[PDB]
Amino acid sequence: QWSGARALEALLTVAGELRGPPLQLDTGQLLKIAKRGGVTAVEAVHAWRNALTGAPLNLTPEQVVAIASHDGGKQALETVQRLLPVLCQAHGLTPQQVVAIASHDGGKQALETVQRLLPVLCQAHGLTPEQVVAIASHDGGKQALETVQALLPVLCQAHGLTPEQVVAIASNGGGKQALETVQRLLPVLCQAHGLTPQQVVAIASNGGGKQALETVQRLLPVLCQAHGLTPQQVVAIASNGGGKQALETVQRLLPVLCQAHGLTPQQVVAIASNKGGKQALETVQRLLPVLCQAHGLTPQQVVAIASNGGGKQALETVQRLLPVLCQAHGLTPQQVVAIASHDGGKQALETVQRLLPVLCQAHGLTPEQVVAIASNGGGKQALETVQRLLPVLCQAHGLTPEQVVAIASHDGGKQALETVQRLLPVLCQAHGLTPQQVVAIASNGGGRPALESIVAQLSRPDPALAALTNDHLVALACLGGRPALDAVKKLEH
DNA sequence: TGTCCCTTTGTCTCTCT
DNA sequence: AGAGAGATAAAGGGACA
Repeated sequence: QWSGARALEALLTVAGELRGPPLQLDTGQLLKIAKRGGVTAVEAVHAWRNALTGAPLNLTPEQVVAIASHDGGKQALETVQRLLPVLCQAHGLTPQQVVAIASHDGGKQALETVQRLLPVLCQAHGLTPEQVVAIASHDGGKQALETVQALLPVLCQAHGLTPEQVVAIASNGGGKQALETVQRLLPVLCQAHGLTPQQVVAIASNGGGKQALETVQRLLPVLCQAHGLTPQQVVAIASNGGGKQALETVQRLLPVLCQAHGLTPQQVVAIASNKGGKQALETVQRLLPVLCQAHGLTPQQVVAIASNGGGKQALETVQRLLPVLCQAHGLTPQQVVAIASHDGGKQALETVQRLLPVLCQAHGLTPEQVVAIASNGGGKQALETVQRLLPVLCQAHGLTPEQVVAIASHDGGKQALETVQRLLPVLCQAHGLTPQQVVAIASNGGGRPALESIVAQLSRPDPALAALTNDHLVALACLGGRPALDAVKKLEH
């Protein structure tokens, strides 16, 4: 008999139980824990279900699931019930910060290292607890924290990095490797190739930071001679998430894409310059002719779709959905391209296919409005949030559908919609902003934190901003969101 | 296997002008 | 507004006890 059977059965017995109180998990959550934390994590969740749920710790099931669903999840759960009160009461962290540190493979190691090293990192090395938490909150967090403790001086003094730069490099999975590689390659990349430390930090500050730095060292000469690529272009390919894989793929596919399809090197660099850039390039090589036949999509339109994170996913999804969306839903090919040409284009496209009928029919939006909401990063999230929140926003808060669509139609649309739902009443009733002013603040990228900054100034006024009327603060918030408010405070004093 | 650490890819959100 | 940057996450491999 297949040896995995007894454990699978154990897994399923314990799982079915967790569907009960006090966690009541769903198949999705159960699968998630089983898939990364394994049977051991599922059993640990059950055994610890009562101790995590309410007082003392009072963790939500989502938080329990977030902690359990990683390699060593059982170890992280044990450690969180032990160290959460310590970290909150002895170092002044929030439960949310503790849970963030915990929710990665080896979370136990991260938690224990934060407990051990936070004081020396803050006192002796000058970091804030926020910076320590960010460093800790990735797989290998323990290694990154220990490497920051060891290398912070040499990186700032011998190599000229700011502590902020060191923190940014550390704050990725594989942070220890990136830090060590920067220490070794910074003078090589700067002195031999004329890169600024800023460009080096930009290359290093991503997962696979080590790999991207070594690949830039190895490939920069070859790429900047034989392929007429500029150093700026190579840095961009390396620093945008594509890392080592994107660089090696550009070396392979630049001449193929240029010669065979007439793409420009600028176009190839743009396709390369994202997470999964390698995947995007190879998919363009494969799919451009299939999409561009019959005067179908133009090359330019294909390049636009490809030129985002997950470009490969967007491309393949366009190929799948272009005909059904255009025919069955009446969208233009142009509109499909629009929807597809953002990070997560696949998700947005699939969500439009699914929700365009319902938003139009059940909520009285136009297809144009659905497309407008869909055509931003996180479009899927904004579409599903419009579906959920249109009746409460309109019926209870008095907003028009047009205003809801406008809030929804930016990156972070979901966040802006939820925040308006949350804060409209205190902003309007308690502080006399008009709904129109609230909608104006929220109808930009960064809508949510702009609203929260405003609410904060009205609820605990900082004298630094007290010379501005609500109307002026509203104008400021619309102009430049939370950062503009923060910037103005700095100006005051 | 369980746990830890690293790398790649994909998705979402905010900033910066 | 559209590029750049960072946050959050899934999932696979190396390593080792």
